[PDB]
Amino acid sequence: AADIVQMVEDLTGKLTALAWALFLLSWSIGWTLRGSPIPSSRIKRVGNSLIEDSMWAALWLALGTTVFAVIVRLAGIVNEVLLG
Amino acid sequence: AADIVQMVEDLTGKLTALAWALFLLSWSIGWTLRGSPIPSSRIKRVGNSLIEDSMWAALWLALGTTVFAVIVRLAGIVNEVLLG
Amino acid sequence: AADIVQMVEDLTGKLTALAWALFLLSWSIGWTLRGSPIPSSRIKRVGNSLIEDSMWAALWLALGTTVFAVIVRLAGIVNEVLLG
Ligand SMILES: CC(C)CCC[C@@H](C)CCC[C@H](C)CCC[C@@H](C)CCC[C@@H](C)CCOC[C@@H](COP(=O)(O)O)OC[C@@H](C)CCC[C@H](C)CCC[C@H](C)CCC[C@@H](C)CCCC(C)C
Ligand SMILES: CC(C)CCC[C@@H](C)CCC[C@H](C)CCC[C@@H](C)CCC[C@@H](C)CCOC[C@@H](COP(=O)(O)O)OC[C@@H](C)CCC[C@H](C)CCC[C@H](C)CCC[C@@H](C)CCCC(C)C
Ligand SMILES: CC(C)CCC[C@@H](C)CCC[C@H](C)CCC[C@H](C)CCC[C@@H](C)CO[C@@H](COCC[C@H](C)CCC[C@@H](C)CCC[C@@H](C)CCC[C@@H](C)CCCC(C)C)COP(=O)(O)O
Ligand SMILES: CC(C)CCC[C@@H](C)CCC[C@H](C)CCC[C@H](C)CCC[C@@H](C)CO[C@@H](COCC[C@H](C)CCC[C@@H](C)CCC[C@@H](C)CCC[C@@H](C)CCCC(C)C)COP(=O)(O)O
Ligand SMILES: CC(C)CCC[C@@H](C)CCC[C@H](C)CCC[C@H](C)CCC[C@@H](C)CO[C@@H](COCC[C@H](C)CCC[C@@H](C)CCC[C@@H](C)CCC[C@@H](C)CCCC(C)C)COP(=O)(O)O
Ligand SMILES: CC(C)CCC[C@@H](C)CCC[C@H](C)CCC[C@H](C)CCC[C@@H](C)CO[C@@H](COCC[C@H](C)CCC[C@@H](C)CCC[C@@H](C)CCC[C@@H](C)CCCC(C)C)COP(=O)(O)O
Repeated sequence: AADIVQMVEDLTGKLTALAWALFLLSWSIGWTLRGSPIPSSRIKRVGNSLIEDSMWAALWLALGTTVFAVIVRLAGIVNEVLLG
Repeated sequence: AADIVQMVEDLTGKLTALAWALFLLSWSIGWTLRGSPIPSSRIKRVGNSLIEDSMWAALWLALGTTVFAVIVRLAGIVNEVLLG
Repeated sequence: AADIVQMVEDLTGKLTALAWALFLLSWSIGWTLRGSPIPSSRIKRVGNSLIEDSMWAALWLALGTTVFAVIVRLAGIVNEVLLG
């Protein structure tokens, strides 16, 4: 009943730690591709996409941890509006 | 007679708690897939679908808790219209 | 659970060492192309792009190591703002 929620939360915590590690790894890979001697352009594009997505997701993770409470508040507001 | 309704409501409550936990887990999985070093596109698509469905359902759950009262009100209105 | 994070961090460390080495190599290649007897202009342009990207990435690597903590702080601030 509740142990299932507890184990789901533990899984989410471990996944979040791994996600921070992987985000840093992706940032490093992107900025390493961008500075290498290879003068290609496709690889610069790949590095840019990597670092940009890394920053984006790293921001949005904790923001989503907040987003769900925000959505609950919006549900409360619309319920109070429609039903007095 | 009434204990059956009570146990159904308890089941719904436990399920709702588990559902919030799983929604947060899905959000984390999606945003982890989106920021990983893998430069594939299918996986970015999967992550986008995950996070979008997560937000959608997280909104619609409590909204539905309201939706059923809204539907009852609509039934009352149409009954009052058709039968004076 | 945690050994996976540890090995990801070790991979990032090795990659960072290699990245510093490659940045120095790219700087050397660029400044060697720029001073060679060849009077072409396209090659001067290539050397300029190489040395500029090298300096840029060499700066941004450690800065990003800080950027992720900065983003976490911004997430904390916006969470505190939206939810009292
Ligand atoms: C990769 C990812 C998929 C996994 C990651 C995370 C993993 C690590 C966790 C694994 C999660 C697992 C697969 C799903 C959870 C199990 C569900 C069925 C819980 C239902 C809620 C549950 C707490 C209710 C408690 O039962 C009431 C008990 C009293 O117990 P108590 O008083 O505490 O002693 O009543 C006794 C019996 C005799 C009552 C019989 C009624 C019967 C049980 C009704 C069925 C309930 C419902 C119809 C099931 C539907 C749930 C699914 C739609 C959700 C599945 C999500 C899935 C995609 C992961
Ligand atoms: C090039 C680059 C791609 C690589 C560079 C770096 C490389 C060198 C590292 C390689 C990284 C590898 C490929 C991905 C990591 C593995 C993931 C699945 C970890 C999930 C998190 C994990 C710690 C949780 C721990 O499990 C809980 C255990 C208890 O264990 P314990 O208590 O410690 O004994 O529960 C027992 C079972 C029976 C529970 C069953 C539930 C089941 C496990 C749920 C699935 C979990 C989740 C849905 C997986 C989704 C994760 C992916 C979206 C992320 C992949 C990123 C990828 C692009 C690299
Ligand atoms: C697609 C990638 C995955 C390819 C990856 C390949 C890589 C893994 C292979 C490892 C290193 C390779 C040996 C690189 C070979 C580079 C060739 C000269 C091909 C040039 C590419 C074509 C399309 C040109 O398109 C780009 C223009 O630059 C010109 C490149 C410098 C301007 C040359 C340098 C100019 C002269 C001085 C070179 C001297 C010749 C030999 C003595 C040097 C060794 C030759 C050689 C053994 C090593 C090459 C070391 C590189 C870093 C200089 C932009 O083109 P664009 O932006 O698209 O418009
Ligand atoms: C479908 C997925 C489930 C596949 C998952 C596989 C994954 C679980 C396996 C783990 C890691 C793999 C070893 C990834 C291997 C990547 C190959 C180079 C295949 C490229 C994919 C094909 C279709 C290209 O399509 C995409 C273009 O990017 C180019 C990728 C970079 C631009 C390369 C990097 C370029 C050069 C510098 C690489 C240097 C070679 C070795 C020294 C590095 C190690 C090689 C290697 C051991 C690890 C690869 C680390 C990745 C993150 C860089 C877009 O293609 P598209 O968007 O579709 O148009
Ligand atoms: C499915 C719907 C029913 C979902 C409805 C949810 C809704 C009822 C909830 C109410 C408001 C929510 C709090 C929205 C949260 C938005 C998240 C950032 C998720 C982004 C969605 C993912 C898939 C991205 O996919 C789309 C790309 O845009 C990026 C969005 C802007 C570009 C961000 C804005 C960028 C930065 C500056 C935001 C700053 C962060 C906080 C300080 C702001 C508050 C955060 C927050 C509390 C409110 C969000 C206010 C929105 C209107 C900006 C296209 O993706 P696609 O077109 O598919 O390829
Ligand atoms: C695109 C590159 C990858 C090409 C790389 C080629 C390279 C790997 C080949 C190795 C060395 C070559 C033998 C270079 C040959 C240079 C030719 C004279 C072509 C001139 C280029 C055209 C477009 C002119 O455009 C540029 C103007 O300068 C004029 C060059 C000096 C001003 C000449 C020197 C003038 C007189 C005194 C030369 C005497 C002739 C022979 C006795 C000398 C040996 C000839 C020869 C065997 C070696 C050349 C040694 C170079 C470093 C001087 C700017 O033009 P721009 O800036 O664009 O407006």
